[PDB]
Order: sequence, then structure tokens, then C-alpha cells
Amino acid sequence: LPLDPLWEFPRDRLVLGKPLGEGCFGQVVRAEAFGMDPARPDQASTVAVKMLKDNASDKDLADLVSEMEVMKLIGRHKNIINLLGVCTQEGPLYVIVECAAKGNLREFLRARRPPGPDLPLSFPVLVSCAYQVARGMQYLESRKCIHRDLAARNVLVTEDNVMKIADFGLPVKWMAPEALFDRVYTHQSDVWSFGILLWEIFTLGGSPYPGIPVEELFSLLREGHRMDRPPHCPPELYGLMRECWHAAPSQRPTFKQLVEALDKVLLAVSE
Ligand SMILES: *CCC(=O)Nc1ccccc1C(=O)Nc1cc(CCc2cc(OC)cc(OC)c2)n[nH]1
Repeated sequence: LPLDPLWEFPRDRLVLGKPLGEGCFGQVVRAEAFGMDPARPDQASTVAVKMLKDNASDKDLADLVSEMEVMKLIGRHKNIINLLGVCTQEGPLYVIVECAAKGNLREFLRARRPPGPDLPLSFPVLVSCAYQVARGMQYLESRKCIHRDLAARNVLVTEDNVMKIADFGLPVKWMAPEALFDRVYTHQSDVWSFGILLWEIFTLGGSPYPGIPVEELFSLLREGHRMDRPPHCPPELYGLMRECWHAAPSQRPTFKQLVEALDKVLLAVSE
């Protein structure tokens, strides 16, 4: 494996810990890195480390190398999981990335749901979550990157409650129609998923198309039907969800427009 002077981190400055909230990102452990911030080379920081299983194939290795190479070119953004360094020489490949201690957005909202039945996570807090994801997506789009699985489960939450998009590069209920069986994947198909993600945010980690079996979905969408306004959702946000769900990909808003619209709601929204 080649040595990249810009990214190589010494493995003896990395002490591996417990797996990160169990498998959903394929062999990721929490770790303590020493001198990750070169200003204070003595200082310890909590990081995430992606590696391969002992049973991994040649393809599995090439896939991790490709992911590492894409993360080297993407640059930095506060609302994405950023590459911190790599351990490639004299040992197994280690991909050091940012740690999001509070886990995925879905579980984050589900745990903060109001107890008991309807007869602590206000609208500005929810719009903040959405705005942050839209900004991370607008960034990734500018770096020629299409997600392919933009769901609340792929948005990670840090100790500082910052939203971070993970796993950028079937989850049928988040997929745009043109990707369902024409098998596309564009920036417009990411906007469709962003609309489903808005619905998950305002339902506080609710499962989309509740009750509808995965096979009945394609017909539902072909008839022009979409999910109804969640019980506690600002009308402007349902309007945005509906624009993300246009059948024609060219009719959907761009992540730039979504950022603009989400900002106005963030400033104005009550409750
Ligand atoms: C199942 C998801 C989940 O909820 N996980 C979780 C639960 C409780 C606490 C923490 C977590 C968690 O997964 N934290 C976490 C993972 C990561 C890095 C994941 C990752 C993302 C990439 O994006 C392209 C790339 C790589 O490595 C190549 C790893 N950080 N914090």
C-alpha cells in the first residue's frame, strides 16, 4: 500500500476500544488517538476506526481503499463524517474518521419522544437537524458525490448535537421512483430521500409508509399518492416534502434551494 504523507497517522498513537454502537457500518470501533490535533501532540481524542474483519476478501479490501480515496478528495465539512487519518504501513488498513457518540438520528429522535399517548424537541430544533443535513448534502453534491441511502439511520449525532452524514459514495422506502427499477442514482434521487428524511424528523423517527408492504409501495407512488402530513409538522415543511416527492426529477428542488427554504423556516418557525 502507498504512503500518503498528508494522511498517514502512526498506529502506536491509536489505542483501539469498544465497537461503535454495534454493526451498521461494517467493523467500526471507538478509539483514542494521541496528537490527532498536531497543536497539542500530547492530547487524547475520541475517534472512530474502520477496519476489515479477519475473514475479509480482496474485493472487501479494494472497497475500503476506494472509500478512503474518495474521503481524501471530498475535503472538510462540519455536517459530514470526515477522514482524520490512515494506518496503511506495517499492519492492517485502519481508516480513522470522526466519532458521533450519540448515534444515529433515528434513535436520537425516538429516545426524545414525548412519553405516553397524544391527546423537549421543538420545531426549531427539528428544522435545525434538517437544515444541517441539507448543508452536508449540498456540500457532498458540490464534491461530485451522490449518497444512495440518505435516511435518518445514516445521519450521526455528535456529543455537541451536530448532524453528520455518514456512508456517502434495498432501502426501497427512501428511494426515488427512477432509482427503484430504472436503477439510476442522481442528485435529484438524493432530494427524494431528503423528503423522506424530513418526514422521519417530524415523526420523531417514524417508519415511512407505515403498514404499507414494500411490494405495495411502487403501485402507491404510480397512482400519485404520497405520505400524509405528520401529526406535528409545520405546513411549510410538508410543502417541502411534497416538492422533494415530484414524479419528474427536474421538478424537485435542489439542495441549494432546500438550504435557502430551511433557513427561512429556522429563523421564523414558532412552537
Ligand atoms: C447503527 C448506527 C448507530 O446508531 N451507531 C451508533 C450507535 C450509538 C453510538 C454511536 C454510533 C456510531 O455509529 N458512531 C459512529 C460511527 C462513525 C463512523 C462511521 C463511518 C462513516 C463513514 O462515512 C463515509 C466512513 C467510515 O469509514 C470508512 C465510517 N462515527 N461515529
